[PDB]
Amino acid sequence: STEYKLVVVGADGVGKSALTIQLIQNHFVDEYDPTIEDSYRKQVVIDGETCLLDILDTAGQSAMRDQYMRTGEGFLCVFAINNTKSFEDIHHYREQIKRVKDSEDVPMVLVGNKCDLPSRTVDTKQAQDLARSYGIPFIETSAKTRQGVDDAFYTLVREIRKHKEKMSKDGKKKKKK
Ligand SMILES: Nc1nc2c(ncn2[C@@H]2O[C@H](COP(=O)(O)OP(=O)(O)O)[C@@H](O)[C@H]2O)c(=O)[nH]1
Ligand SMILES: c1ccc2[nH]cnc2c1
Ligand SMILES: [Mg+2]
Repeated sequence: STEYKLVVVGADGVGKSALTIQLIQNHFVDEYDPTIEDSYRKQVVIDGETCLLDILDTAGQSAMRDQYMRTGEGFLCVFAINNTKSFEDIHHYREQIKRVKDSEDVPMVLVGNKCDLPSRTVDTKQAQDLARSYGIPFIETSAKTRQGVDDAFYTLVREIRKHKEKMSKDGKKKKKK
């Protein structure tokens, strides 16, 4: 019943596509194609509610980017736990989102992907601390094993819901419930 526009963002090679394909098709693509942008739809029930997920799997870091950022209601901000630059990139994606959507309050979830790998270069604590600073959830995932995949996406839907209710009551000006 309720539709949610989700946008998966992050540096090339962090597993944005693999995560999305795991959610939709339930298999791991060890393959690759970092250039194209796919979108997928999925009907799921979350907390007893029927959700239509419309997910954009981005490719890159323009007059295409701005539109999809305006369209998106929530953002899955993905880095890979063995890719320091991709973790650092999160700051820049967040700033870009807040600017395009002209808001300090945008539903987001921080996702640390590839947690199946050894010798991570980005510690769980540093990612947890960042998420705490932003006031957003942090979820660790492996698109390879499928661990945390549903949780990441469902958590983002829950964040969007909380924002919806927060907006109606706002901080001041109007109030509601
Ligand atoms: N070990 C491991 N490899 C992954 C994971 N997610 C993606 N990959 C691999 O990382 C490479 C890039 O993944 P891809 O989905 O194309 O990244 P994208 O550019 O962010 O969309 C591919 O070879 C994937 O098979 C993961 O969770 N664990
Ligand atoms: C943003 C979010 C989801 C989308 N699905 C198709 N285009 C999109 C843009
Ligand atoms: Mg991709």
